[PDB]
Amino acid sequence: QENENLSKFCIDMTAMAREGKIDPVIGREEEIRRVIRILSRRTKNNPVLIGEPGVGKTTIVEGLAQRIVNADVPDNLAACKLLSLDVGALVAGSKYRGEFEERMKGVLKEIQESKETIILFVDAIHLLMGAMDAANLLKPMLARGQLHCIGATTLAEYRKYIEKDAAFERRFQQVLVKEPSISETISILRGLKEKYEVHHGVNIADAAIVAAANLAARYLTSRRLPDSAVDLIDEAAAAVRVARESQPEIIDSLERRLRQLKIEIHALSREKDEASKARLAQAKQDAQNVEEELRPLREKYERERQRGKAIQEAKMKLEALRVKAEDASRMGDHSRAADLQYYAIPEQEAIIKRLEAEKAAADAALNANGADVGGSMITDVVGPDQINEIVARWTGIPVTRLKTSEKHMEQALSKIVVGQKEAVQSVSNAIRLQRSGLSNPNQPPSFLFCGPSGTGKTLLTKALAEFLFDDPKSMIRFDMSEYQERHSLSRMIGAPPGYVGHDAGGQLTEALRRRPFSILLFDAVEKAAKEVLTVLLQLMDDTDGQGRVVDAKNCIVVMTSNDPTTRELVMNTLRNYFLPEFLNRISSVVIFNRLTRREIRKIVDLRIAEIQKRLTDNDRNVIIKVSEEAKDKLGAQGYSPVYGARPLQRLLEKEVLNRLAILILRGQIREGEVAHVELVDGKVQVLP
Amino acid sequence: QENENLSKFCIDMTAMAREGKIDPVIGREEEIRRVIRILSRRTKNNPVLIGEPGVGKTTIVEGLAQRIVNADVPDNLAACKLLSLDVGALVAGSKYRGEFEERMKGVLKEIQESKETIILFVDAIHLLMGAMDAANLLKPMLARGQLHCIGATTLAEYRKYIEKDAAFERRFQQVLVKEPSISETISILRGLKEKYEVHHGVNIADAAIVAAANLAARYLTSRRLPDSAVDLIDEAAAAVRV
Amino acid sequence: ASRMGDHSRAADLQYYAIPEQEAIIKRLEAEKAAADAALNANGADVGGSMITDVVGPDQINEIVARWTGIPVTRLKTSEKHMEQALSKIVVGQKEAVQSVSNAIRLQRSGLSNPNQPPSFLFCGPSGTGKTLLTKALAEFLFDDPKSMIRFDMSEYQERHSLSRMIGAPPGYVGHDAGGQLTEALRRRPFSILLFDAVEKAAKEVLTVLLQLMDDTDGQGRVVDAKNCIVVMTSNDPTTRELVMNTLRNYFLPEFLNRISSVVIFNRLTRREIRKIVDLRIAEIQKRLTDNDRNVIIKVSEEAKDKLGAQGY
Ligand SMILES: Nc1ncnc2c1ncn2[C@@H]1O[C@H](COP(=O)(O)OP(=O)(O)O)[C@@H](O)[C@H]1O
Ligand SMILES: Nc1ncnc2c1ncn2[C@@H]1O[C@H](COP(=O)(O)OP(=O)(O)O)[C@@H](O)[C@H]1O
Ligand SMILES: Nc1ncnc2c1ncn2[C@@H]1O[C@H](COP(=O)(O)OP(=O)(O)O)[C@@H](O)[C@H]1O
Ligand SMILES: Nc1ncnc2c1ncn2[C@@H]1O[C@H](COP(=O)(O)OP(=O)(O)O)[C@@H](O)[C@H]1O
Repeated sequence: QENENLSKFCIDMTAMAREGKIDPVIGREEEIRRVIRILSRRTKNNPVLIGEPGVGKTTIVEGLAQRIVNADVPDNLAACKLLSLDVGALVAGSKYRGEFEERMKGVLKEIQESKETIILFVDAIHLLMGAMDAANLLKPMLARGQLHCIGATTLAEYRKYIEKDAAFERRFQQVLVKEPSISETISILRGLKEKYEVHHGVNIADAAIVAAANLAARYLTSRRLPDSAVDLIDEAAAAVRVARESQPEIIDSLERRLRQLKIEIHALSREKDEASKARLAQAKQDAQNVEEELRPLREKYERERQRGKAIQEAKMKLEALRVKAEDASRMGDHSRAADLQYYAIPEQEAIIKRLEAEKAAADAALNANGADVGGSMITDVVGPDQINEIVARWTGIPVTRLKTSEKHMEQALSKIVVGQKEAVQSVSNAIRLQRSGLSNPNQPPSFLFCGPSGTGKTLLTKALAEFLFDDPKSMIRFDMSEYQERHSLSRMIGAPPGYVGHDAGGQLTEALRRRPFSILLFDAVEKAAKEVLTVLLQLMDDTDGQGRVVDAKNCIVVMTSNDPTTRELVMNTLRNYFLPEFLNRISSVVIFNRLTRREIRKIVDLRIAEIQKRLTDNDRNVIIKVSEEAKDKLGAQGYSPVYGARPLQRLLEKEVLNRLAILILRGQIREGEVAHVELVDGKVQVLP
Repeated sequence: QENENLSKFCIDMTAMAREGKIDPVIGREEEIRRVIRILSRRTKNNPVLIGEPGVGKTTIVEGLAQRIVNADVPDNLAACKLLSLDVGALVAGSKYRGEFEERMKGVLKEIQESKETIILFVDAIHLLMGAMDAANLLKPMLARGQLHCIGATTLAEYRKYIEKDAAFERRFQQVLVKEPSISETISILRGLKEKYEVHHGVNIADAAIVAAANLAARYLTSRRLPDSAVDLIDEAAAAVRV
Repeated sequence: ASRMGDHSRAADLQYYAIPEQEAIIKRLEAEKAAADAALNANGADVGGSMITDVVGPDQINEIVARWTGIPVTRLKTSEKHMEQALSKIVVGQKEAVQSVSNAIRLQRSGLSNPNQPPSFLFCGPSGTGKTLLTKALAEFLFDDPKSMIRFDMSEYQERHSLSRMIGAPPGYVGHDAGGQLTEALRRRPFSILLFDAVEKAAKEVLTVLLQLMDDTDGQGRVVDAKNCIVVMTSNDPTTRELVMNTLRNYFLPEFLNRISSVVIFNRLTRREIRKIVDLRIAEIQKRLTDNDRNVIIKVSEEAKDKLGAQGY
């Protein structure tokens, strides 16, 4: 009937469903079959697909309505119309008081009168009320009008605006969908590689995608897997188009000098002082040979390029095949079903002919490609490597860990963190239990990092954060004495049993998920009212079928506390603090070392080799030299058990550095002059 | 074909590109090359250039087609037409209910029917949905009409109106282009010193620009560095003429 | 000629074409001798110049000098040290100015440039100079005095009103709620930052201060940044230790070390107060000498001794 407020403000997700524009969502059979039976309840009969942006909670309804027009839907409301009310178009609606609800009330009778057997997907459903956007119109219409709809927005906004009254939850039961794994994406990414390779015109052999979605495993969870794998893979298909088709520069820059000198012979045939004749012969015959050489490739390669446009069309040809039979039987009108399909699908097989030649043609221009220094013609063959650069270019340092594990941690952790001989070892020895798969228990890799009040407890947390996962933003650093006792300790909210992040603010509750592959740390052992201390226990070592609740977390955890003798002292002074059960249920409790000479001396090398980086990374190049005589003033002042080793940096500035750049601005040490610093009384410089 | 709804409301950038009126964009090879590959995606295939006012994010669309009309572009949609849709040009003459969308409705089929391989960089693209300027016509168009466009508005206008729903992000991924520094300006003012010495009739030895772009370093970073510096330098080359 | 593929006029036009370039050097030989020799002829008596086509480091300087600020003072400084100005303008805080001077030269010089900006815990008596040192240096570490956004932390005392001030959330920058910080991170690039009441921190802004001072989109679809110099304020090392431990009742011990040097302000004495008495009459002569009339002002110590003690 009328489709106006439908059509101009919402799009039918059954249009591309009967048609086939929308990419065929393959798996997800868990949520698809359910929402059918949810939308068929008496109570809680409007499913809400709450989840992250990319999990497929629009793809869910995209594959939901797909198989509704084709085959599978109960003859109770089968092969009907589902329209996606995209409210982003009503967000920016006309101007005055309301002027959105009056346009909304138009959608209402449209759906109430024009064939009531109609479903509605709605994107970012919370905004219709919570926002100015008011959706007060549900109360009779969800009862009297009996509309059928599916929401799609993160439950974080379900916890905000979808629980206002009884009509809110009693009419919408929430359908949880959170994240597919590296093996769940690849499985669902197997079926949608069909649609995403053709819009680009590329053929990947196998290993770009496994390199892709498993690189999308740990890094671009910032924009997590199911829409970052397809974002990433679009670029890997989009990488080669500008590569194979751009007629490689090895050819294109070669011909600009040729036409420079060759076409010059044309007009140079006019009578001038005949110092021109020599340039004719020199530009005729030196440019005549090079003519013969570029003539084969720029055609026979562009003949391979000719097959490329021919095959992309040769494939997009087959697109019309599947859309025909689906509608041939959709209405049950086989008057055109059989007669149209018989002719030839082997347009598929009428095209290998182009492939037989081109296959020998991709690498034979490479076969011909070698005469001098080594240029590379990238053709359509994007591979395990071809994806690695996109990670390398966009996300982080170039391919170092990508190609390391594809085709041991101790030496790296210790050439960066010099102390704690067995501690790094014990951490490494306990970390290989979890990430390898040897034994996977309920608890994450828990550590009670206890040591002297400073010099390395959180420091070992940084060195492994780069190597148990990658990012340094995956550490939320805190001190337990920021929220000393019960009240301010109850302010920090990590994971309440029923609600996660409802009302009160914590850097933990949803920040559990803000850093998935991450470390966690809190530094003040003595600040615990022994209830947060225990809800820690039931979250480390210890969900909705229809219970209507959610909670989870998994990462690595290292608890911090500001020759086993003093251990038992701590163990029993931690008996004066903790429960005996607690001290065994985390892990082998691990201990940090004190400050000595040999460890302090190499960190002096680590702060002058660092001060050389911030010297070498800028413009000027000034060479730095320091002997033991100046070193022994700060070396003893450096290891400071009463405060820590952070005073190394403070008095490095207050003693070392401020007497350094002064001589650059005074004129004693220039950029080519060497700076020596000796200590007799006040550690002054010299240049002997 | 017909150029009315195009020409009287928008300017085809790629005109001067063939000619050389548009000043040659020098560096920025990072942002120029990508939007090609962005506009070639399946998902997030319409670049939105969020950045600061003057640093050079229309040169980017100017140097894109430049090295496209001269030499370099894959044979997939090469040396085609990009037009600068100035929505300020749709403001005049539109008074009644709409009177803008009907002038939009003219731009739509003009680009969908007359040689579909056509891109449009659009200035302050946020205004077409954010502003009574409405670009609600996307929903069939970015899907059925499959247009090729590049937005330009400071991320303040992306954070306002370019995040309404998924079609905003799933079709527009934002291309950050922020600011070429004093040695990047000298680098970007290196390549654009050719064009700016003749319109004024001046010969600078070296030290006007390094003193200027490094004096606009700290003071006229107010409005921005490379376009208060290339403004400033137009004052210093225009200084001598009088 | 090659833009389509028809080279019917490509070469024929270019062959005899290019020599115009070399036709303009003949003219140049003369004109070069003509630009500054007309300058050579200009001198017989006093008072006059020739300005020719030669726009230069100076020729731009006036545009800076005329347009942007006071005339050419800092432009020609480096062309052919901070204490005397800072101290002849801000008379107290002997080592504080120095310690500020000693810690500021780490960043803007390039000797060592860490993730954190030149952070300062500007702490001193609750008044008489806390924000005062901030103005004199802002004019010399960068240029504008509008590059100072002043606020008070007890204007937004505790958590809720503290959550109103939005400085830099992890994903969105300045999206919905109003704060004088989020995009004001970018409003003042060459700038100072300061807030005076540390104790109004619920220890979440304090650490997102820390995690933003001490620490963006490849494909993550997110943005955040800020960088300037920062000076943090709090309303014979004895009482220092008191602070360092009374700051334990407030801050985290880690926090008190991640700011490079904690720096201290001095009290009010006679010699520091008496030169500021001279600095308010040397200004009152400026606002006397800057207008039309000329009235000379003289006051003895006896009148000064009423307000001198009432002054500090
Ligand atoms: N069953 C499925 N089969 C194939 N692809 C799927 C499936 N479910 C989800 N997807 C993927 O989800 C992506 C789109 O995510 P989207 O629908 O925007 O998520 P959401 O609706 O949660 O924001 C597509 O790139 C598609 O590859
Ligand atoms: N193993 C180590 N190697 C080098 N430097 C260290 C080491 N442990 C601590 N530091 C120094 O300690 C400072 C930070 O103190 P930290 O050890 O992080 O205290 P906490 O771990 O209690 O937060 C850093 O500046 C760093 O130079
Ligand atoms: N890659 C580049 N090539 C040439 N000029 C540039 C480049 N980047 C910045 N510029 C400078 O920025 C100036 C104007 O920037 P424009 O491109 O008009 O920016 P916006 O629209 O952000 O205001 C140009 O005149 C040029 O002087
Ligand atoms: N070293 C100084 N030199 C000059 N004036 C000073 C100095 N210290 C304090 N003052 C005086 O302090 C007043 C400003 O107080 P201020 O210290 O800025 O308060 P707050 O730091 O709480 O903002 C000015 O009127 C000025 O006369």
